[PDB]
Amino acid sequence: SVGIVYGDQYRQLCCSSPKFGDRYALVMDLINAYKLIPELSRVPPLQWDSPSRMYEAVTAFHSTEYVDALKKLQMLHCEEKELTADDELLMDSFSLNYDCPGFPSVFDYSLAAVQGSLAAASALICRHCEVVINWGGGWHHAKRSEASGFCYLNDIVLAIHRLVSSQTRVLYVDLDLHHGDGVEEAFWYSPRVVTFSVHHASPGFFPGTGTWNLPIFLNGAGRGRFSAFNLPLEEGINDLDWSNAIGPILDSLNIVIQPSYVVVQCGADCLATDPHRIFRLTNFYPSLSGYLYAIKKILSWKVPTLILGGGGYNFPDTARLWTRVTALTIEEVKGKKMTISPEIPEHSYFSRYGPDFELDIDYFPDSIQKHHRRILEQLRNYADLNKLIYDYDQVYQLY
Ligand SMILES: COc1ccc(C(=O)NO)cc1NC(=O)c1cccc2c1oc1ccccc12
Ligand SMILES: [K+]
Ligand SMILES: [K+]
Ligand SMILES: [Zn+2]
Repeated sequence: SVGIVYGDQYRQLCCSSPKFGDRYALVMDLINAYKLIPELSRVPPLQWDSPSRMYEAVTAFHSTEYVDALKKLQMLHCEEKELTADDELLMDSFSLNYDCPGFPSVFDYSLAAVQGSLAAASALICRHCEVVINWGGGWHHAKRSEASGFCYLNDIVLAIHRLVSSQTRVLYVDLDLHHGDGVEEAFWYSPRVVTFSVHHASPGFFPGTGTWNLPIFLNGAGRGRFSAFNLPLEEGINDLDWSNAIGPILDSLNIVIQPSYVVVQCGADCLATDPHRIFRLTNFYPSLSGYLYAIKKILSWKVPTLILGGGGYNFPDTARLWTRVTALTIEEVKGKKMTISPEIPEHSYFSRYGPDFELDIDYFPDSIQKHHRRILEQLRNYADLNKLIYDYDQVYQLY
């Protein structure tokens, strides 16, 4: 079955942040308005037996002192008094400032995403679900002891850690507009978790990594050498060119790695209508949405898959995309046609989809060959280092 993470308190917490507001409510209510919820298995967020057990789970990646600081930041923001100078310095030492500010629910908000993605991994591990969706997760920038890019706790790293510890190999695919640096870093030294981010990169663009570093392309270290893959793309790319750019890479990674699990971050900020206005992807499902192309390809592998959210700052259009991803996942996994009306159905958030109230977003639509050569060589290097068996020419012919 296809699972999806939600719940009443989960929804409230996922809607409690200043940056993402009620986006999660729009997403889930649009899925509900399209009558998809009866087709999906509800996966409840993980809850713990004690504070100690919760800390044990979160500090499988994050440092104790960072988790302590994140909890204190929440406590301080539930009081009226300003922070002391010492507490400002403490928060600064963990980058709990600027684009990762405090707010009254910052710890509960960030922990909720972890609860959802851990429960999603568990539902895959016990084979209750073949795919699980968590549109409240995907916070790929958070580091062991540092908040980054409004990511406070890295739910992805923790879910992947649960999957590998369940030989197990995980393929991580990051479709967000931004480089998946936190996940890449967490598994930099591990050959068992292969990470692949496609993203925009350019001078001064956040977070700065996932591209040439004379410049060299770093790709992992130690026994994780060659295990971190990146495809940086110039601005303006459309559905077809993005699809042709990542399609052969995805198929090649699946053939060589033969993953036990796939984890996909599906940040919606590549949409042409995202306020970043960098890429020109759509949610169209006949030009075919690059997102839907990638998800369909990944699901064709019949590997247990975790699908996560991430960025996406046009909330109605993020809901438009992720509703289409959710329907596609049902169709591909269950073989059951999901007919989705081109008009937004009436529901509590209907007014957010004006003026036209349609499901399609409102949009009128060499370098990559060099990257393909580089990535194919890295994959050969990864397979050689890890003594993996594979037909080099069947993979080469994909490109
Ligand atoms: C450092 O920035 C990021 C780092 C990481 C990510 C990300 O998605 N990671 O995967 C995103 C940004 N910046 C923005 O989200 C942003 C970008 C443009 C406009 C807005 C933005 O937020 C807004 C909130 C309210 C109103 C407007 C906006
Ligand atoms: K990405
Ligand atoms: K790795
Ligand atoms: Zn992003």
